[PDB]
Amino acid sequence: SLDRADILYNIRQTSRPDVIPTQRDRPVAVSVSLKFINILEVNEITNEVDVVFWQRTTWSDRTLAWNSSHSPDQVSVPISSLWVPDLAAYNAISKPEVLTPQLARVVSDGEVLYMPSIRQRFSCDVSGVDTESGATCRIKIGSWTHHSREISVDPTTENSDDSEYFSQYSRFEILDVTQKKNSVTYSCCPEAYEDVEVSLNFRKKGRS
Amino acid sequence: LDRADILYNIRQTSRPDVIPTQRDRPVAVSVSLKFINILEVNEITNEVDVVFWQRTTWSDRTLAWNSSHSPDQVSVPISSLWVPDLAAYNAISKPEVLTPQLARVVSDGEVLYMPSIRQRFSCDVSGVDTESGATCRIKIGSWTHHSREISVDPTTENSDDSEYFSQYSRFEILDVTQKKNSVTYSCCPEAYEDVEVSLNFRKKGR
Amino acid sequence: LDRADILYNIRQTSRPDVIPTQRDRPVAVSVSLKFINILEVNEITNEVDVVFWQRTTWSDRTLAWNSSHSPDQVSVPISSLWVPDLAAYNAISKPEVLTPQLARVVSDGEVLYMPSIRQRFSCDVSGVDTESGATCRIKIGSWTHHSREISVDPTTENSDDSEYFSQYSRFEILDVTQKKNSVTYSCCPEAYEDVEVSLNFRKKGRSE
Amino acid sequence: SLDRADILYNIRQTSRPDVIPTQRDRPVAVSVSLKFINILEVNEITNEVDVVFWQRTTWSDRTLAWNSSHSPDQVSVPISSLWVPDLAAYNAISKPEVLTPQLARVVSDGEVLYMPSIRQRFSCDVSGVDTESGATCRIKIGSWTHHSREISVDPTTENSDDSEYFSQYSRFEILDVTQKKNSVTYSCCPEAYEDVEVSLNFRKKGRSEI
Amino acid sequence: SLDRADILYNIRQTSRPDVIPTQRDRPVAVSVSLKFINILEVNEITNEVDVVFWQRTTWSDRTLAWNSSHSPDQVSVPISSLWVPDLAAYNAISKPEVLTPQLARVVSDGEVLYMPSIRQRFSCDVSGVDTESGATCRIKIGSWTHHSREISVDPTTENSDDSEYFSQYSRFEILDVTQKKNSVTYSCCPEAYEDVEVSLNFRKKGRS
Ligand SMILES: *[C@@H]1O[C@H](CO)[C@@H](O)[C@H](O)[C@H]1NC(C)=O
Ligand SMILES: *[C@@H]1O[C@H](CO)[C@@H](O)[C@H](O)[C@H]1NC(C)=O
Ligand SMILES: *[C@@H]1O[C@H](CO)[C@@H](O)[C@H](O)[C@H]1NC(C)=O
Ligand SMILES: CN/C(=N\[N+](=O)[O-])NC[C@@H]1CCOC1
Ligand SMILES: CN/C(=N\[N+](=O)[O-])NC[C@@H]1CCOC1
Ligand SMILES: CN/C(=N\[N+](=O)[O-])NC[C@@H]1CCOC1
Ligand SMILES: CN/C(=N\[N+](=O)[O-])NC[C@@H]1CCOC1
Ligand SMILES: CN/C(=N\[N+](=O)[O-])NC[C@@H]1CCOC1
Repeated sequence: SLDRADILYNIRQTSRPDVIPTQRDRPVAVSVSLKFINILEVNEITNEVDVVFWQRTTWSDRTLAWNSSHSPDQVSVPISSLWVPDLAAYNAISKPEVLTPQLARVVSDGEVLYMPSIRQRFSCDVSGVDTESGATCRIKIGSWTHHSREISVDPTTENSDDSEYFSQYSRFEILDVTQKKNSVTYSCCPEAYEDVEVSLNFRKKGRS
Repeated sequence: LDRADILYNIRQTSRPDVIPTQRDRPVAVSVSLKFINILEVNEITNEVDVVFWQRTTWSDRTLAWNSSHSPDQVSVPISSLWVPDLAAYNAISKPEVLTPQLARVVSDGEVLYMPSIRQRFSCDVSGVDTESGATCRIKIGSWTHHSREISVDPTTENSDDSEYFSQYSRFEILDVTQKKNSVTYSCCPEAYEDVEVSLNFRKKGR
Repeated sequence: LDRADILYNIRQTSRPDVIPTQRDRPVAVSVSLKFINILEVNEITNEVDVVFWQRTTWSDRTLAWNSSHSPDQVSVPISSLWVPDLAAYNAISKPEVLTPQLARVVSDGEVLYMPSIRQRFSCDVSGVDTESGATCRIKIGSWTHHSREISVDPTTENSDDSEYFSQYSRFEILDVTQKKNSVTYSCCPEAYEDVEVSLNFRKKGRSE
Repeated sequence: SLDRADILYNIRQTSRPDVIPTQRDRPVAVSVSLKFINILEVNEITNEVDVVFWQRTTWSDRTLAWNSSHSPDQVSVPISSLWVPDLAAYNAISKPEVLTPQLARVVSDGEVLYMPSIRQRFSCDVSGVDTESGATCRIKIGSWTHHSREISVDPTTENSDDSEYFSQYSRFEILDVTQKKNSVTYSCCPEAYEDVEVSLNFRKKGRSEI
Repeated sequence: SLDRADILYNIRQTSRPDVIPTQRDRPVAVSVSLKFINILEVNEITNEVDVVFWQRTTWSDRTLAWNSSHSPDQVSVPISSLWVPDLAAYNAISKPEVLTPQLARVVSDGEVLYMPSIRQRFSCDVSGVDTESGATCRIKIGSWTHHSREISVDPTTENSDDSEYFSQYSRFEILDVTQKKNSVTYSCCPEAYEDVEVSLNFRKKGRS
């Protein structure tokens, strides 16, 4: 009968926080999905928005796996004990303020789930925020230092309901969210960095 | 035993990253907010900036010692202890802990952590300037531990969350009610227990 | 013996996380604020932003060394020492410590810690612009140690008040009075000793 | 049979973050190049600008080298494991806010690439920002403590589009960027500190009108 | 023969960051000199200024010394590896924001040079800032915990241009800077703390 302590100790002994856990020469498949919680500050003049979102991050490290028939199937682990993908929002203009305890969930099969609530300010299109059509703010998120052969990022294919966890008390409302995959290259070099482009279509609530 | 020995033993047997479940039962965390001040309120953005003592209580029996011929209680830095990963679900700033980050550990293994916190929330501020006042609901629960691992309960002390509130604030508290809740997410089957603190307050005067 | 030996010995025998109670008696902490500046005052919100030296004095006999043929006093980083967990009960910001975080330790084990602090409080600012001025009450005591473990006493040596106060502030100090108190909470039986500092101040250069 | 694990372990064992990796007694050649991403806040009165830029930093540390015949030729490494040039913007008036994960890329030969996205406020000439000619804000960046014999700084010859990665959503636009080398000495002492002077010619966007 | 690595290793082994490096029982001679780079914000009413300056700090630690006939005569060292004087600006109302890499320069003889660029806000006389004569803002800087017998502070009097490194783009200009030695004592106690008093004579540009 394994206990939570044994599970953590095993993770510590095999997990290498600064070493990407590539199997063979294949990329690590990171799933990335934003659930928007609040839109706090919007500036149509500067084209800047301040947003709060849960950044659901999923990937696999099979070296962490254990046998969970007669033991817990999942444990909470501080991210300092784990390798974590070096995700960056490419159009952010502030560092991400992580609001929640920095713990990830590891499952007996080796799936890791890290989902911090983040508050961050972005440069994006705020034109039309006070119209019926609303504004569309595009947020690009991907690895900062790992190219397509080392990390691939994919939008999760979950749920669908956009305003599901969104504050009813915000001054804004969400019309639609669409998450699509992209791939930026830099003229310096031949490698491609995969990203997810989250399109946030929102507008001021108005009237009453 | 000397207080040094007690602390050394706590260090050596405490596991800050390991939830101290007895058997297969959840850890019973008691959570109670005592509001001290309301600093900033915005009826338009529905945001409040509040200061509150977050009284947090739970058991870790591995910490226990024999306190017949020794002190029954010590102050311990939380970095030496497992601490529940509580989050305010509708907070829009990180909690600014104002006070020394020490908890109190009793010889039986009861822990009491009560930081003074300043934090900004998204909640209903409509009616803050009326007789009825506004009702701001703050939900607080574990971020990563579900109902089988952590349960949160509003302390059986159902006394005044007032009585500690600044007389010098521009606002007044009408009522505070602390209730248990249990949220689930459509992705998954697990439930996260929370306490929902309903703060009914209003601006002082006309 | 030299300053290096003194520090090494302090490290070996000092226990920063162990309150140095002699017998079962409380540690007698002396607490005294010298106000240096009043920066910002708000009659509407009842908030003040102040800078003050928080003179803190206590005894830790475990620190003691000889000092016939060695220095009688050293500057020691507070991380090497037990330090009382003082908190201002009506503060609304964390104390911003402006000065190097060193205490002074004497060979007998007397400790003097005196950081310059900038901190914001919730207190009575009514009447700040009158002849009588406002009286802002600041309560400071241990956060986790009750009356049997820590006692706090005002050292009121003496009543000079404006002695170190900035001549360049827009406010002036009329009087400071430091008195002892003892708060209890209805949940629980323990009493927490505090010092209540009454700051009587007013805007300079009034009409009457 | 760990591979990237072995690489990192070996870097830890032989890397000295506090030791400048001079080959012989020659200076370390640090290449420094800004790509401007955003201009956030501009004040013609105070002569202050708030800018976001990628600071492409390149140098050689042969102590990091490994043999990559039967292993990966490149890894991402946290900068705390590496010596990193002590670059400062001389006319900055805020600390650099690093926005991106603090990882550098190390190649098996010991070439290092560190490229943080930085947000920082500067004191520079903002006069004329609202004219056709725009303002020219000069940002000076060099080692803080290493003189010309220990660190040399060279502007890369990217020589490309200036507005290439610049936000279309900024209120400002870039007219031209020119990166040139300089070399300042102080009256106290005989040593010279090499820097790069980045001249940002920008202006408020026109009209939107018709 | 010996290399930068050896030099640093030796510094680590023999340096004691928390131990003042007094030779015999004589004070450590700290030289302190401000070069003003910018004046960012001034408030005539509150008597507050926000300034940026290089704080050139010089002292001797002979325990650090090495050979250097067949090796480098100087190295850059992180200050966390060194003892550093606990200097404080006595009339500061913000903590010093250090803008530059926190490295000092150590010479083979044991001379240390630490020169951080600092941005800090002070309480000083801003009266007359908008006149031809300008204001004179006095900044006092000295040890916080080490008295005259342990640390002495002396102005480097390098007879130079004051506005040499000062921003041409500031709204203010410097008329004169004068650095003189002083010595504060407190009524509680007999010990004297040596300081340097930096007198910044400056004024708003233009408007005439
Ligand atoms: C510890 O406590 C138990 C429980 O009452 C008691 O029986 C035992 O004698 C104690 N042991 C000592 C003296 O440490
Ligand atoms: C300390 O100093 C006293 C001074 O007289 C001396 O008697 C003693 O032997 C010294 N050594 C100890 C025990 O600290
Ligand atoms: C430094 O080392 C060299 C070794 O070649 C020696 O000749 C020299 O005298 C040394 N310096 C001193 C003064 O010890
Ligand atoms: C709060 N939301 C949640 N799932 N969801 O929204 O789909 N799971 C809890 C996460 C488990 C690990 O970090 C938090
Ligand atoms: C964003 N630009 C990029 N390359 N470039 O511009 O030439 N690479 C990402 C960097 C690779 C190493 O650190 C981050
Ligand atoms: C100051 N308040 C106090 N009790 N109370 O408020 O009910 N006790 C100290 C707290 C309990 C242990 O951590 C801090
Ligand atoms: C800026 N001034 C400078 N020299 N000077 O002023 O004479 N050197 C850089 C310093 C070298 C040691 O720490 C920083
Ligand atoms: C500045 N004021 C002072 N005494 N006083 O004001 O009564 N002592 C310096 C202290 C020595 C230990 O920490 C600072």
